[PDB]
Amino acid sequence: EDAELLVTVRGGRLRGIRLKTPGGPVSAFLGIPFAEPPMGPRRFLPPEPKQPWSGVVDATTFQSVCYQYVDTLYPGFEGTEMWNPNRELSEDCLYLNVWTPYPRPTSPTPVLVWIYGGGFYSGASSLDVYDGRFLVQAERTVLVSMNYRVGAFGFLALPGSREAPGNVGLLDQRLALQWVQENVAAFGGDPTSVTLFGESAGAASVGMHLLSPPSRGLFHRAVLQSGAPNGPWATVGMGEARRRATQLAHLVGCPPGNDTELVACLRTRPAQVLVNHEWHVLPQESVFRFSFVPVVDGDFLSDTPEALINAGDFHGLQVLVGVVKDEGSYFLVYGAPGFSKDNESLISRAEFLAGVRVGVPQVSDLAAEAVVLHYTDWLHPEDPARLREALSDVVGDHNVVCPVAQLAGRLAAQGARVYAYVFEHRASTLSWPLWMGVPHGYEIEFIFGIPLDPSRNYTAEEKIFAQRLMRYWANFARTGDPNEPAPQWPPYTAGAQQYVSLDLRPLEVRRGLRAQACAFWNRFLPKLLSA
Amino acid sequence: REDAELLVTVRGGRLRGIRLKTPGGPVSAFLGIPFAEPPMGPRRFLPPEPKQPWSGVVDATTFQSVCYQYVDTLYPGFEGTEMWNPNRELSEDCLYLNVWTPYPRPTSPTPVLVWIYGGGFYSGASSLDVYDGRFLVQAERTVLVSMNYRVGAFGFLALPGSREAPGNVGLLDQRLALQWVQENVAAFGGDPTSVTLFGESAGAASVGMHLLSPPSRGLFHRAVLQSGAPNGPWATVGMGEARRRATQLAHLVGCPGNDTELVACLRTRPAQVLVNHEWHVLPQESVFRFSFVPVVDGDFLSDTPEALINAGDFHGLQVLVGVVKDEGSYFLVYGAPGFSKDNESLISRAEFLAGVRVGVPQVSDLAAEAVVLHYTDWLHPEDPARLREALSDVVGDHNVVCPVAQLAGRLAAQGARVYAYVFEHRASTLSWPLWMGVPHGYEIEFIFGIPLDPSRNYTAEEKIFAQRLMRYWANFARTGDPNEPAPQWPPYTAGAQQYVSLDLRPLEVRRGLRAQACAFWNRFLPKLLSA
Ligand SMILES: *[C@@H]1O[C@H](CO[C@@H]2O[C@@H](C)[C@@H](O)[C@@H](O)[C@@H]2O)[C@@H](O[C@@H]2O[C@H](CO)[C@@H](O)[C@H](O)[C@H]2NC(C)=O)[C@H](O)[C@H]1NC(C)=O
Repeated sequence: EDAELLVTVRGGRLRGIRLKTPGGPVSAFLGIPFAEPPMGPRRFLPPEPKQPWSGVVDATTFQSVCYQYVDTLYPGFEGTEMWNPNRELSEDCLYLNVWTPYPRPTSPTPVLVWIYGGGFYSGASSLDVYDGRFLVQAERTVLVSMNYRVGAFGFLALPGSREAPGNVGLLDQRLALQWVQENVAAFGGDPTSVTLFGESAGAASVGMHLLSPPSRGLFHRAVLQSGAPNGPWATVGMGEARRRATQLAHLVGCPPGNDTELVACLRTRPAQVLVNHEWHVLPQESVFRFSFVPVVDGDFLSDTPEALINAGDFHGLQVLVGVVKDEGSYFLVYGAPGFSKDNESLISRAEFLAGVRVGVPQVSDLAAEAVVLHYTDWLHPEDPARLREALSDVVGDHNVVCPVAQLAGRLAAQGARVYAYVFEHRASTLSWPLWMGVPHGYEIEFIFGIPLDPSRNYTAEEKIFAQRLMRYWANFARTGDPNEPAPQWPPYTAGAQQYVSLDLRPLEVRRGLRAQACAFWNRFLPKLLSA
Repeated sequence: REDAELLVTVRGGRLRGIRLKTPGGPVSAFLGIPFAEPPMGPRRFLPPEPKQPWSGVVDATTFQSVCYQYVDTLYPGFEGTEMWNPNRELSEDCLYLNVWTPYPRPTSPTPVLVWIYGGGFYSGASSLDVYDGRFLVQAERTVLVSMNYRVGAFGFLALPGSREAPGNVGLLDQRLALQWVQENVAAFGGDPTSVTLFGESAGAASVGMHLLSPPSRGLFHRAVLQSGAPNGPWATVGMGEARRRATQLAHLVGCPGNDTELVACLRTRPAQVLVNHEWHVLPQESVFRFSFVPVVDGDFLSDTPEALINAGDFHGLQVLVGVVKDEGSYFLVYGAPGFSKDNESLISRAEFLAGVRVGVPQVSDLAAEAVVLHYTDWLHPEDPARLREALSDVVGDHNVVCPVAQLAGRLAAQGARVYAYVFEHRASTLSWPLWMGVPHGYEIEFIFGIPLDPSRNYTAEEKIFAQRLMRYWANFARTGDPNEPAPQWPPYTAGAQQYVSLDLRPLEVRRGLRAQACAFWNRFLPKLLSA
């Protein structure tokens, strides 16, 4: 019997599994229950702590994926399937996973906590590309990842109601963070050194924990990859959340008014029925918009993330933030006219103008005209390749780059130490077409050291690159500074705006996260919308 | 006795001119030909009356008086400003024109160039040394005409709808002079079926207004617009604002209700008293705005120049347009905070933001914020040299470059053959400081061949350059094409947007009259001002 794989946590005993890596073994504890199953009458409600159990929980395999929409845009295509659920769907999904070195550390080891993305409508801690074994072996951290409710189950909100308060998927994350505080030392992890990191909606979640005081005491640093809580997609107002929740009820045959009866009827529906109507509550056809996201109702978030990012004192915070080179390209094939992964997507000017309304939904004609002004090359107004690149820039700037740049500049100007990057390496194995460049999400496999898997086809240079990135991230987790005793990564400041490029070449320091474009999204466009 | 070449009979009667010496040979000049009854006393503010015939011989042997006008005192005794100030006595008795012709007079009908001076509709005179027609006539063997027209209140005070002060009478002075050319120029050897108007700044705006006014349009065949356009935001005024300014002027000088009585009171005021109060009627502190300018009242202009340009059919028309390299710089020392000819004018960010409101007067705060967004380099938001250059661009783009580009693009798209230039040579004799670059107005001396004056010190290279520009201009007047019957000058079109640089080097073809900036001024900002 291997005592290294036996752990007692507060709720009882666990049995883990020893895994192989090219660098040697790691200990894994997969599918640890951290909440009571949010089933039946507990659907839409805040999570409750898992009650203690007798016997030994088998923690040798991933647990179920929280109920979510499954992408069918390109069936069987690797570029989309790698994000789809790779376990059975269930509402009984509140489990988390712990990877540690083997044998288990006997000195407090720094902890990384991963929060997956997926637009708050999808995602799972069990995805191959989030496999924690390489990071834990190479950099000797403890890695934790949790499942949290997505879609209606995590973020349907009738604000003011007790039956569907909203943001319970964020409380799922919070409960997992409290679980880490109480139990991670039993695995050799150090609860006084917890670094959150996440990508896209996971990065937005990280930012929301930064801005919510009950979460702030549960971790010490933050990494936001390709996402930010002030993204135009990351939160919804109370009025629009109520309208969406009420339209969902109508689409699945539930009354009307009274929130108690509405939620009671929703609780009688099979989970898949709610999933099947999720996208139809959005106000218009769009890309980069999701139906059920965090709601600003004064509780988890006392104000908009934007407002909270402006009012906060962030002295004592270190954050690592960044984007990929081509944030918008992946999102365009989900509704922008004329786009497809299977051709060059050389759109016409008419398609470009239509795409602006799809990629910047729910703004006035005047605001759309302002976008067209800034993103048109008026010496080549109709060039298809430039139009393709421009609309990719519109979607990536508006949704990712400029929200990240605003967060970075405000935090730095208000006392945080900020490191910024742009990830510029296109994986040799990438299945998406060349015109998409370095698409959203394709730095994750390098951060997690997936190239080290000998059963994959990465190059020798890409494995060295992966090791470099794992070292940056773990250096930051350990000290708040990614650098080592080699060209240096300088902090990002509101004035100098310095960031580094991450690719196969040594670090290159550059200035400005799309400064001209982001001045339009962050400084001028808000004035236009309110006047 | 008499030189037959210097005696000419026109409708009013007989004239006697002078034989002018030029470096290349003799020229005949008829200076100070009366073309209207003097607009004195009861005739102030009224449309021009045609000159009544006379017996005997009128000596047209020297320039007549400058129309009463403000005299610039910003830099007393400074060549760069004094060269534009009156060089003859001021008088309301000023409606005279000038004819230069080859000596001896042409045997066969000769193309006519008609010059309209600028000066913002508040100043200017056909007698300025820089408008000396003798070198053009001798070098290129055309007939050159220039006229004086009323400026300031005497030319453009308007109480719209009134009989006493209808407005635009300064434009009718120009028109009457063009009718005089049609009826009389053949007696000097000129060809009334080949008349090319050219003008600079307000003179270019005037040329464009004649293009857009049917009664003027039949009086000429081509047009040259140098650094000005009738759709400039300074070049016309609405009926209500013209009335407000005229009423304000009257109130400031003691007058008085019935437009008849108020104009009667204004007529009793000494001319200098009106001039002394002219700048006080502007609604705010500004640069590049002038109190009394053409009014859009449905008569001379049946609609705004913009609407007429957009609705016009311009087949059969050839036009030559252009700008100098630094249109804005000269205007900034007349009120932009921090600007001076006598220092480097390296302004702060605060002075830049203040300067935007001075250079873009009477727009909403949102409009001003849009200007700030477009002209700020957000990687160098506070760099003095960049801010100085940016404000120059603001004032130049808004008032000159973008109105000219809109005119050129719309005329080219609607059937006209357009040629475009940017003038990029800074004269070796220029007295303005180096930071002003190639300022507004400083192509004129080269177009008129002033470097060929023996008493001036231009370089030999500048004389060759002057000769080449005279050749372009006269080629265009003769044929509608500046090219020689050799780098070629391609027509300007709305798509390719080709223009040539004019400097000491051979012609260089470029694309875009500040296309990215002018898309903001010409396409987006009007939408913002509406909504
Ligand atoms: C550059 O000069 C401007 C203009 O000031 C005038 O010209 C100067 C060269 C100098 O001779 C001054 O005495 C003149 O008044 C300066 O802007 C002016 O600054 C003064 C005093 O600070 C102020 O009273 C005026 O209102 C300012 N005028 C304007 C148009 O803003 C400017 O400070 C000089 N820049 C420097 C010093 O580099």
